[PDB]
Amino acid sequence: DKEFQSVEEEMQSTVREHRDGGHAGGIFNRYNILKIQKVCNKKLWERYTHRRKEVSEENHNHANERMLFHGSPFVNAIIHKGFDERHAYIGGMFGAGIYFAENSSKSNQYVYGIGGGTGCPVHKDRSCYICHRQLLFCRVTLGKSFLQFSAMKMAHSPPGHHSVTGRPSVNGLALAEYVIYRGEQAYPEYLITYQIMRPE
Ligand SMILES: O=C(c1cc(Cc2n[nH]c(=O)c3ccccc23)ccc1F)N1CCN(C(=O)C2CC2)CC1
Ligand SMILES: [Zn+2]
Repeated sequence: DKEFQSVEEEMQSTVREHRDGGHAGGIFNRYNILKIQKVCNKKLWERYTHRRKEVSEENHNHANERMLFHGSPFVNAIIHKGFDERHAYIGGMFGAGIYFAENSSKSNQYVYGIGGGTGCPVHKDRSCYICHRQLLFCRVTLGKSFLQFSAMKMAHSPPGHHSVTGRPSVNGLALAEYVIYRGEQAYPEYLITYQIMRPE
């Protein structure tokens, strides 16, 4: 499957060297991709496309849809129930929203919790090369995205906007991040099962 090869390439090619020296997500340059599953949840897809059409109509017939990563210990609840802003990241740089990265390694830092939590459930290792990790590769409707550089605790998107784009800056973000404030503005399209690999 070329669809799956495209997802593996997005995963591999978006890895970056993290400022924390791998404290949160581990030390690696690449992954061992074990499985890529397409999520087909008709109810979630209908909620997503219904919202995507509304946002498109409010944004000059353009949804501004992107494929983005999301790492979380709650990936299995997300696949069944969808992203839920009632469980949004309050402590987040851009307030109470649902957060995504365009770099797979940034999302990998959240797979076991904030700052990688205590790592894998079995070895309590944030850099575990044994335990199988899971990330989501999502369809996200950004619509009219508010470009922001510094911390801005929002409860909802700014007036006239459908999302917030956190752009990198000198005394700010190392890498981009994308925030939606409505769970129906993202669809968890692919569930990726993988391992981070020990460097060569
Ligand atoms: O957006 C968050 C969230 C994000 C984060 C940070 C984060 N988590 N994952 C990322 O991939 C990421 C990428 C760039 C910047 C930050 C992140 C932390 C706690 C959170 F609750 N959600 C929590 C998990 N979600 C749910 O619907 C849970 C299942 C009930 C979706 C929304
Ligand atoms: Zn482990």
